[PDB]
Amino acid sequence: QASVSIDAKFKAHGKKYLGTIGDQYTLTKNTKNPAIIKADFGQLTPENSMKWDATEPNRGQFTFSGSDYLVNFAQSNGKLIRGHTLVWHSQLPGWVSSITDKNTLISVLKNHITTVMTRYKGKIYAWDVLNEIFNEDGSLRNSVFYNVIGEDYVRIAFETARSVDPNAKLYINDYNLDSAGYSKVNGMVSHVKKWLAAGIPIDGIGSQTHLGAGAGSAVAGALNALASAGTKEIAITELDIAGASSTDYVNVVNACLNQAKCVGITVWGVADPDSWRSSSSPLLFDGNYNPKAAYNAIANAL
Ligand SMILES: O[C@@H]1[C@@H](O)[C@H](O[C@@H]2CO[C@@H](O[C@@H]3CO[C@@H](O)[C@H](O)[C@H]3O)[C@H](O)[C@H]2O)OC[C@H]1O
Repeated sequence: QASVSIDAKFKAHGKKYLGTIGDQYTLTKNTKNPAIIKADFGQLTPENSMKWDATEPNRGQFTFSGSDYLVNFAQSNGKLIRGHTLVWHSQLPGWVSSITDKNTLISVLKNHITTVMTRYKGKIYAWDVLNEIFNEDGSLRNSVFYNVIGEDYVRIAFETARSVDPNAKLYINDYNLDSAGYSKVNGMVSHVKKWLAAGIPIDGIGSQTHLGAGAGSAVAGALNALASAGTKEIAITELDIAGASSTDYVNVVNACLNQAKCVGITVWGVADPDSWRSSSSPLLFDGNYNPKAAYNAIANAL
């Protein structure tokens, strides 16, 4: 645990949180990891336990052991929770992707959303209802949901989420929304504008922000461009930067800090060894679970 909590300093600027991720393994693999989460971060996103493959492995048969643990740990330690993720083409069981009947897929989609959200009703700050539904050019990704149901799946997912838990902020999450003018950014903005005008309950846009070295400075503009979609809020949901330079990290923190709609930042992991991009040392804590330079840089910028 770093003596200075970046979550605390971020919150002092009016932001809701500066969080990270977790699940049973990383929360128990050693003493430093859970200790860092409790001391320096104010929000948690389950790294894998709430995804479709881990929650409904067989049609109508749910497995909530992992998700229960993450939710319980967060709730037991005053950490906000971002549910992740309800509808996604990746980490999706074969039984779902093989469905070809529209009404059958809609029923399945609604039952999944309903069961997962009802189990944690009122405990979730934000749900990534839809994840990565756009192609790089801004068009809609041809996942089984898009192919079988069509564009109406967007409305169905959000409306169902809204009715099941009206207390949760409903998000559409995606990666590569990292610089203004990028095709995917333009596609995210125009579609959301349309969906909001049609009455679809989309509360926020989540920008994963998985960056390469030097890409930090373009994030501010990307967030400004996303703010034009018209959602109530936006958030950096899965931050990690190859090389973890202070310049990059401070640039990203300031990007959110200086944009009114940005409610928080979630770093995709605590320490480098546990990163899904470990070879690039993209996180705030090192192999010894000690604060890296970027962590201190972030603290001193706040
Ligand atoms: O068997 C499981 C592994 O296959 C799985 O690997 C994870 C893959 O997802 C990563 O989280 C995503 C990163 O990219 C984004 O676009 C998604 O929205 C995130 O959810 C995660 O970090 C990897 O660990 O997880 C481990 C096993 O459960």
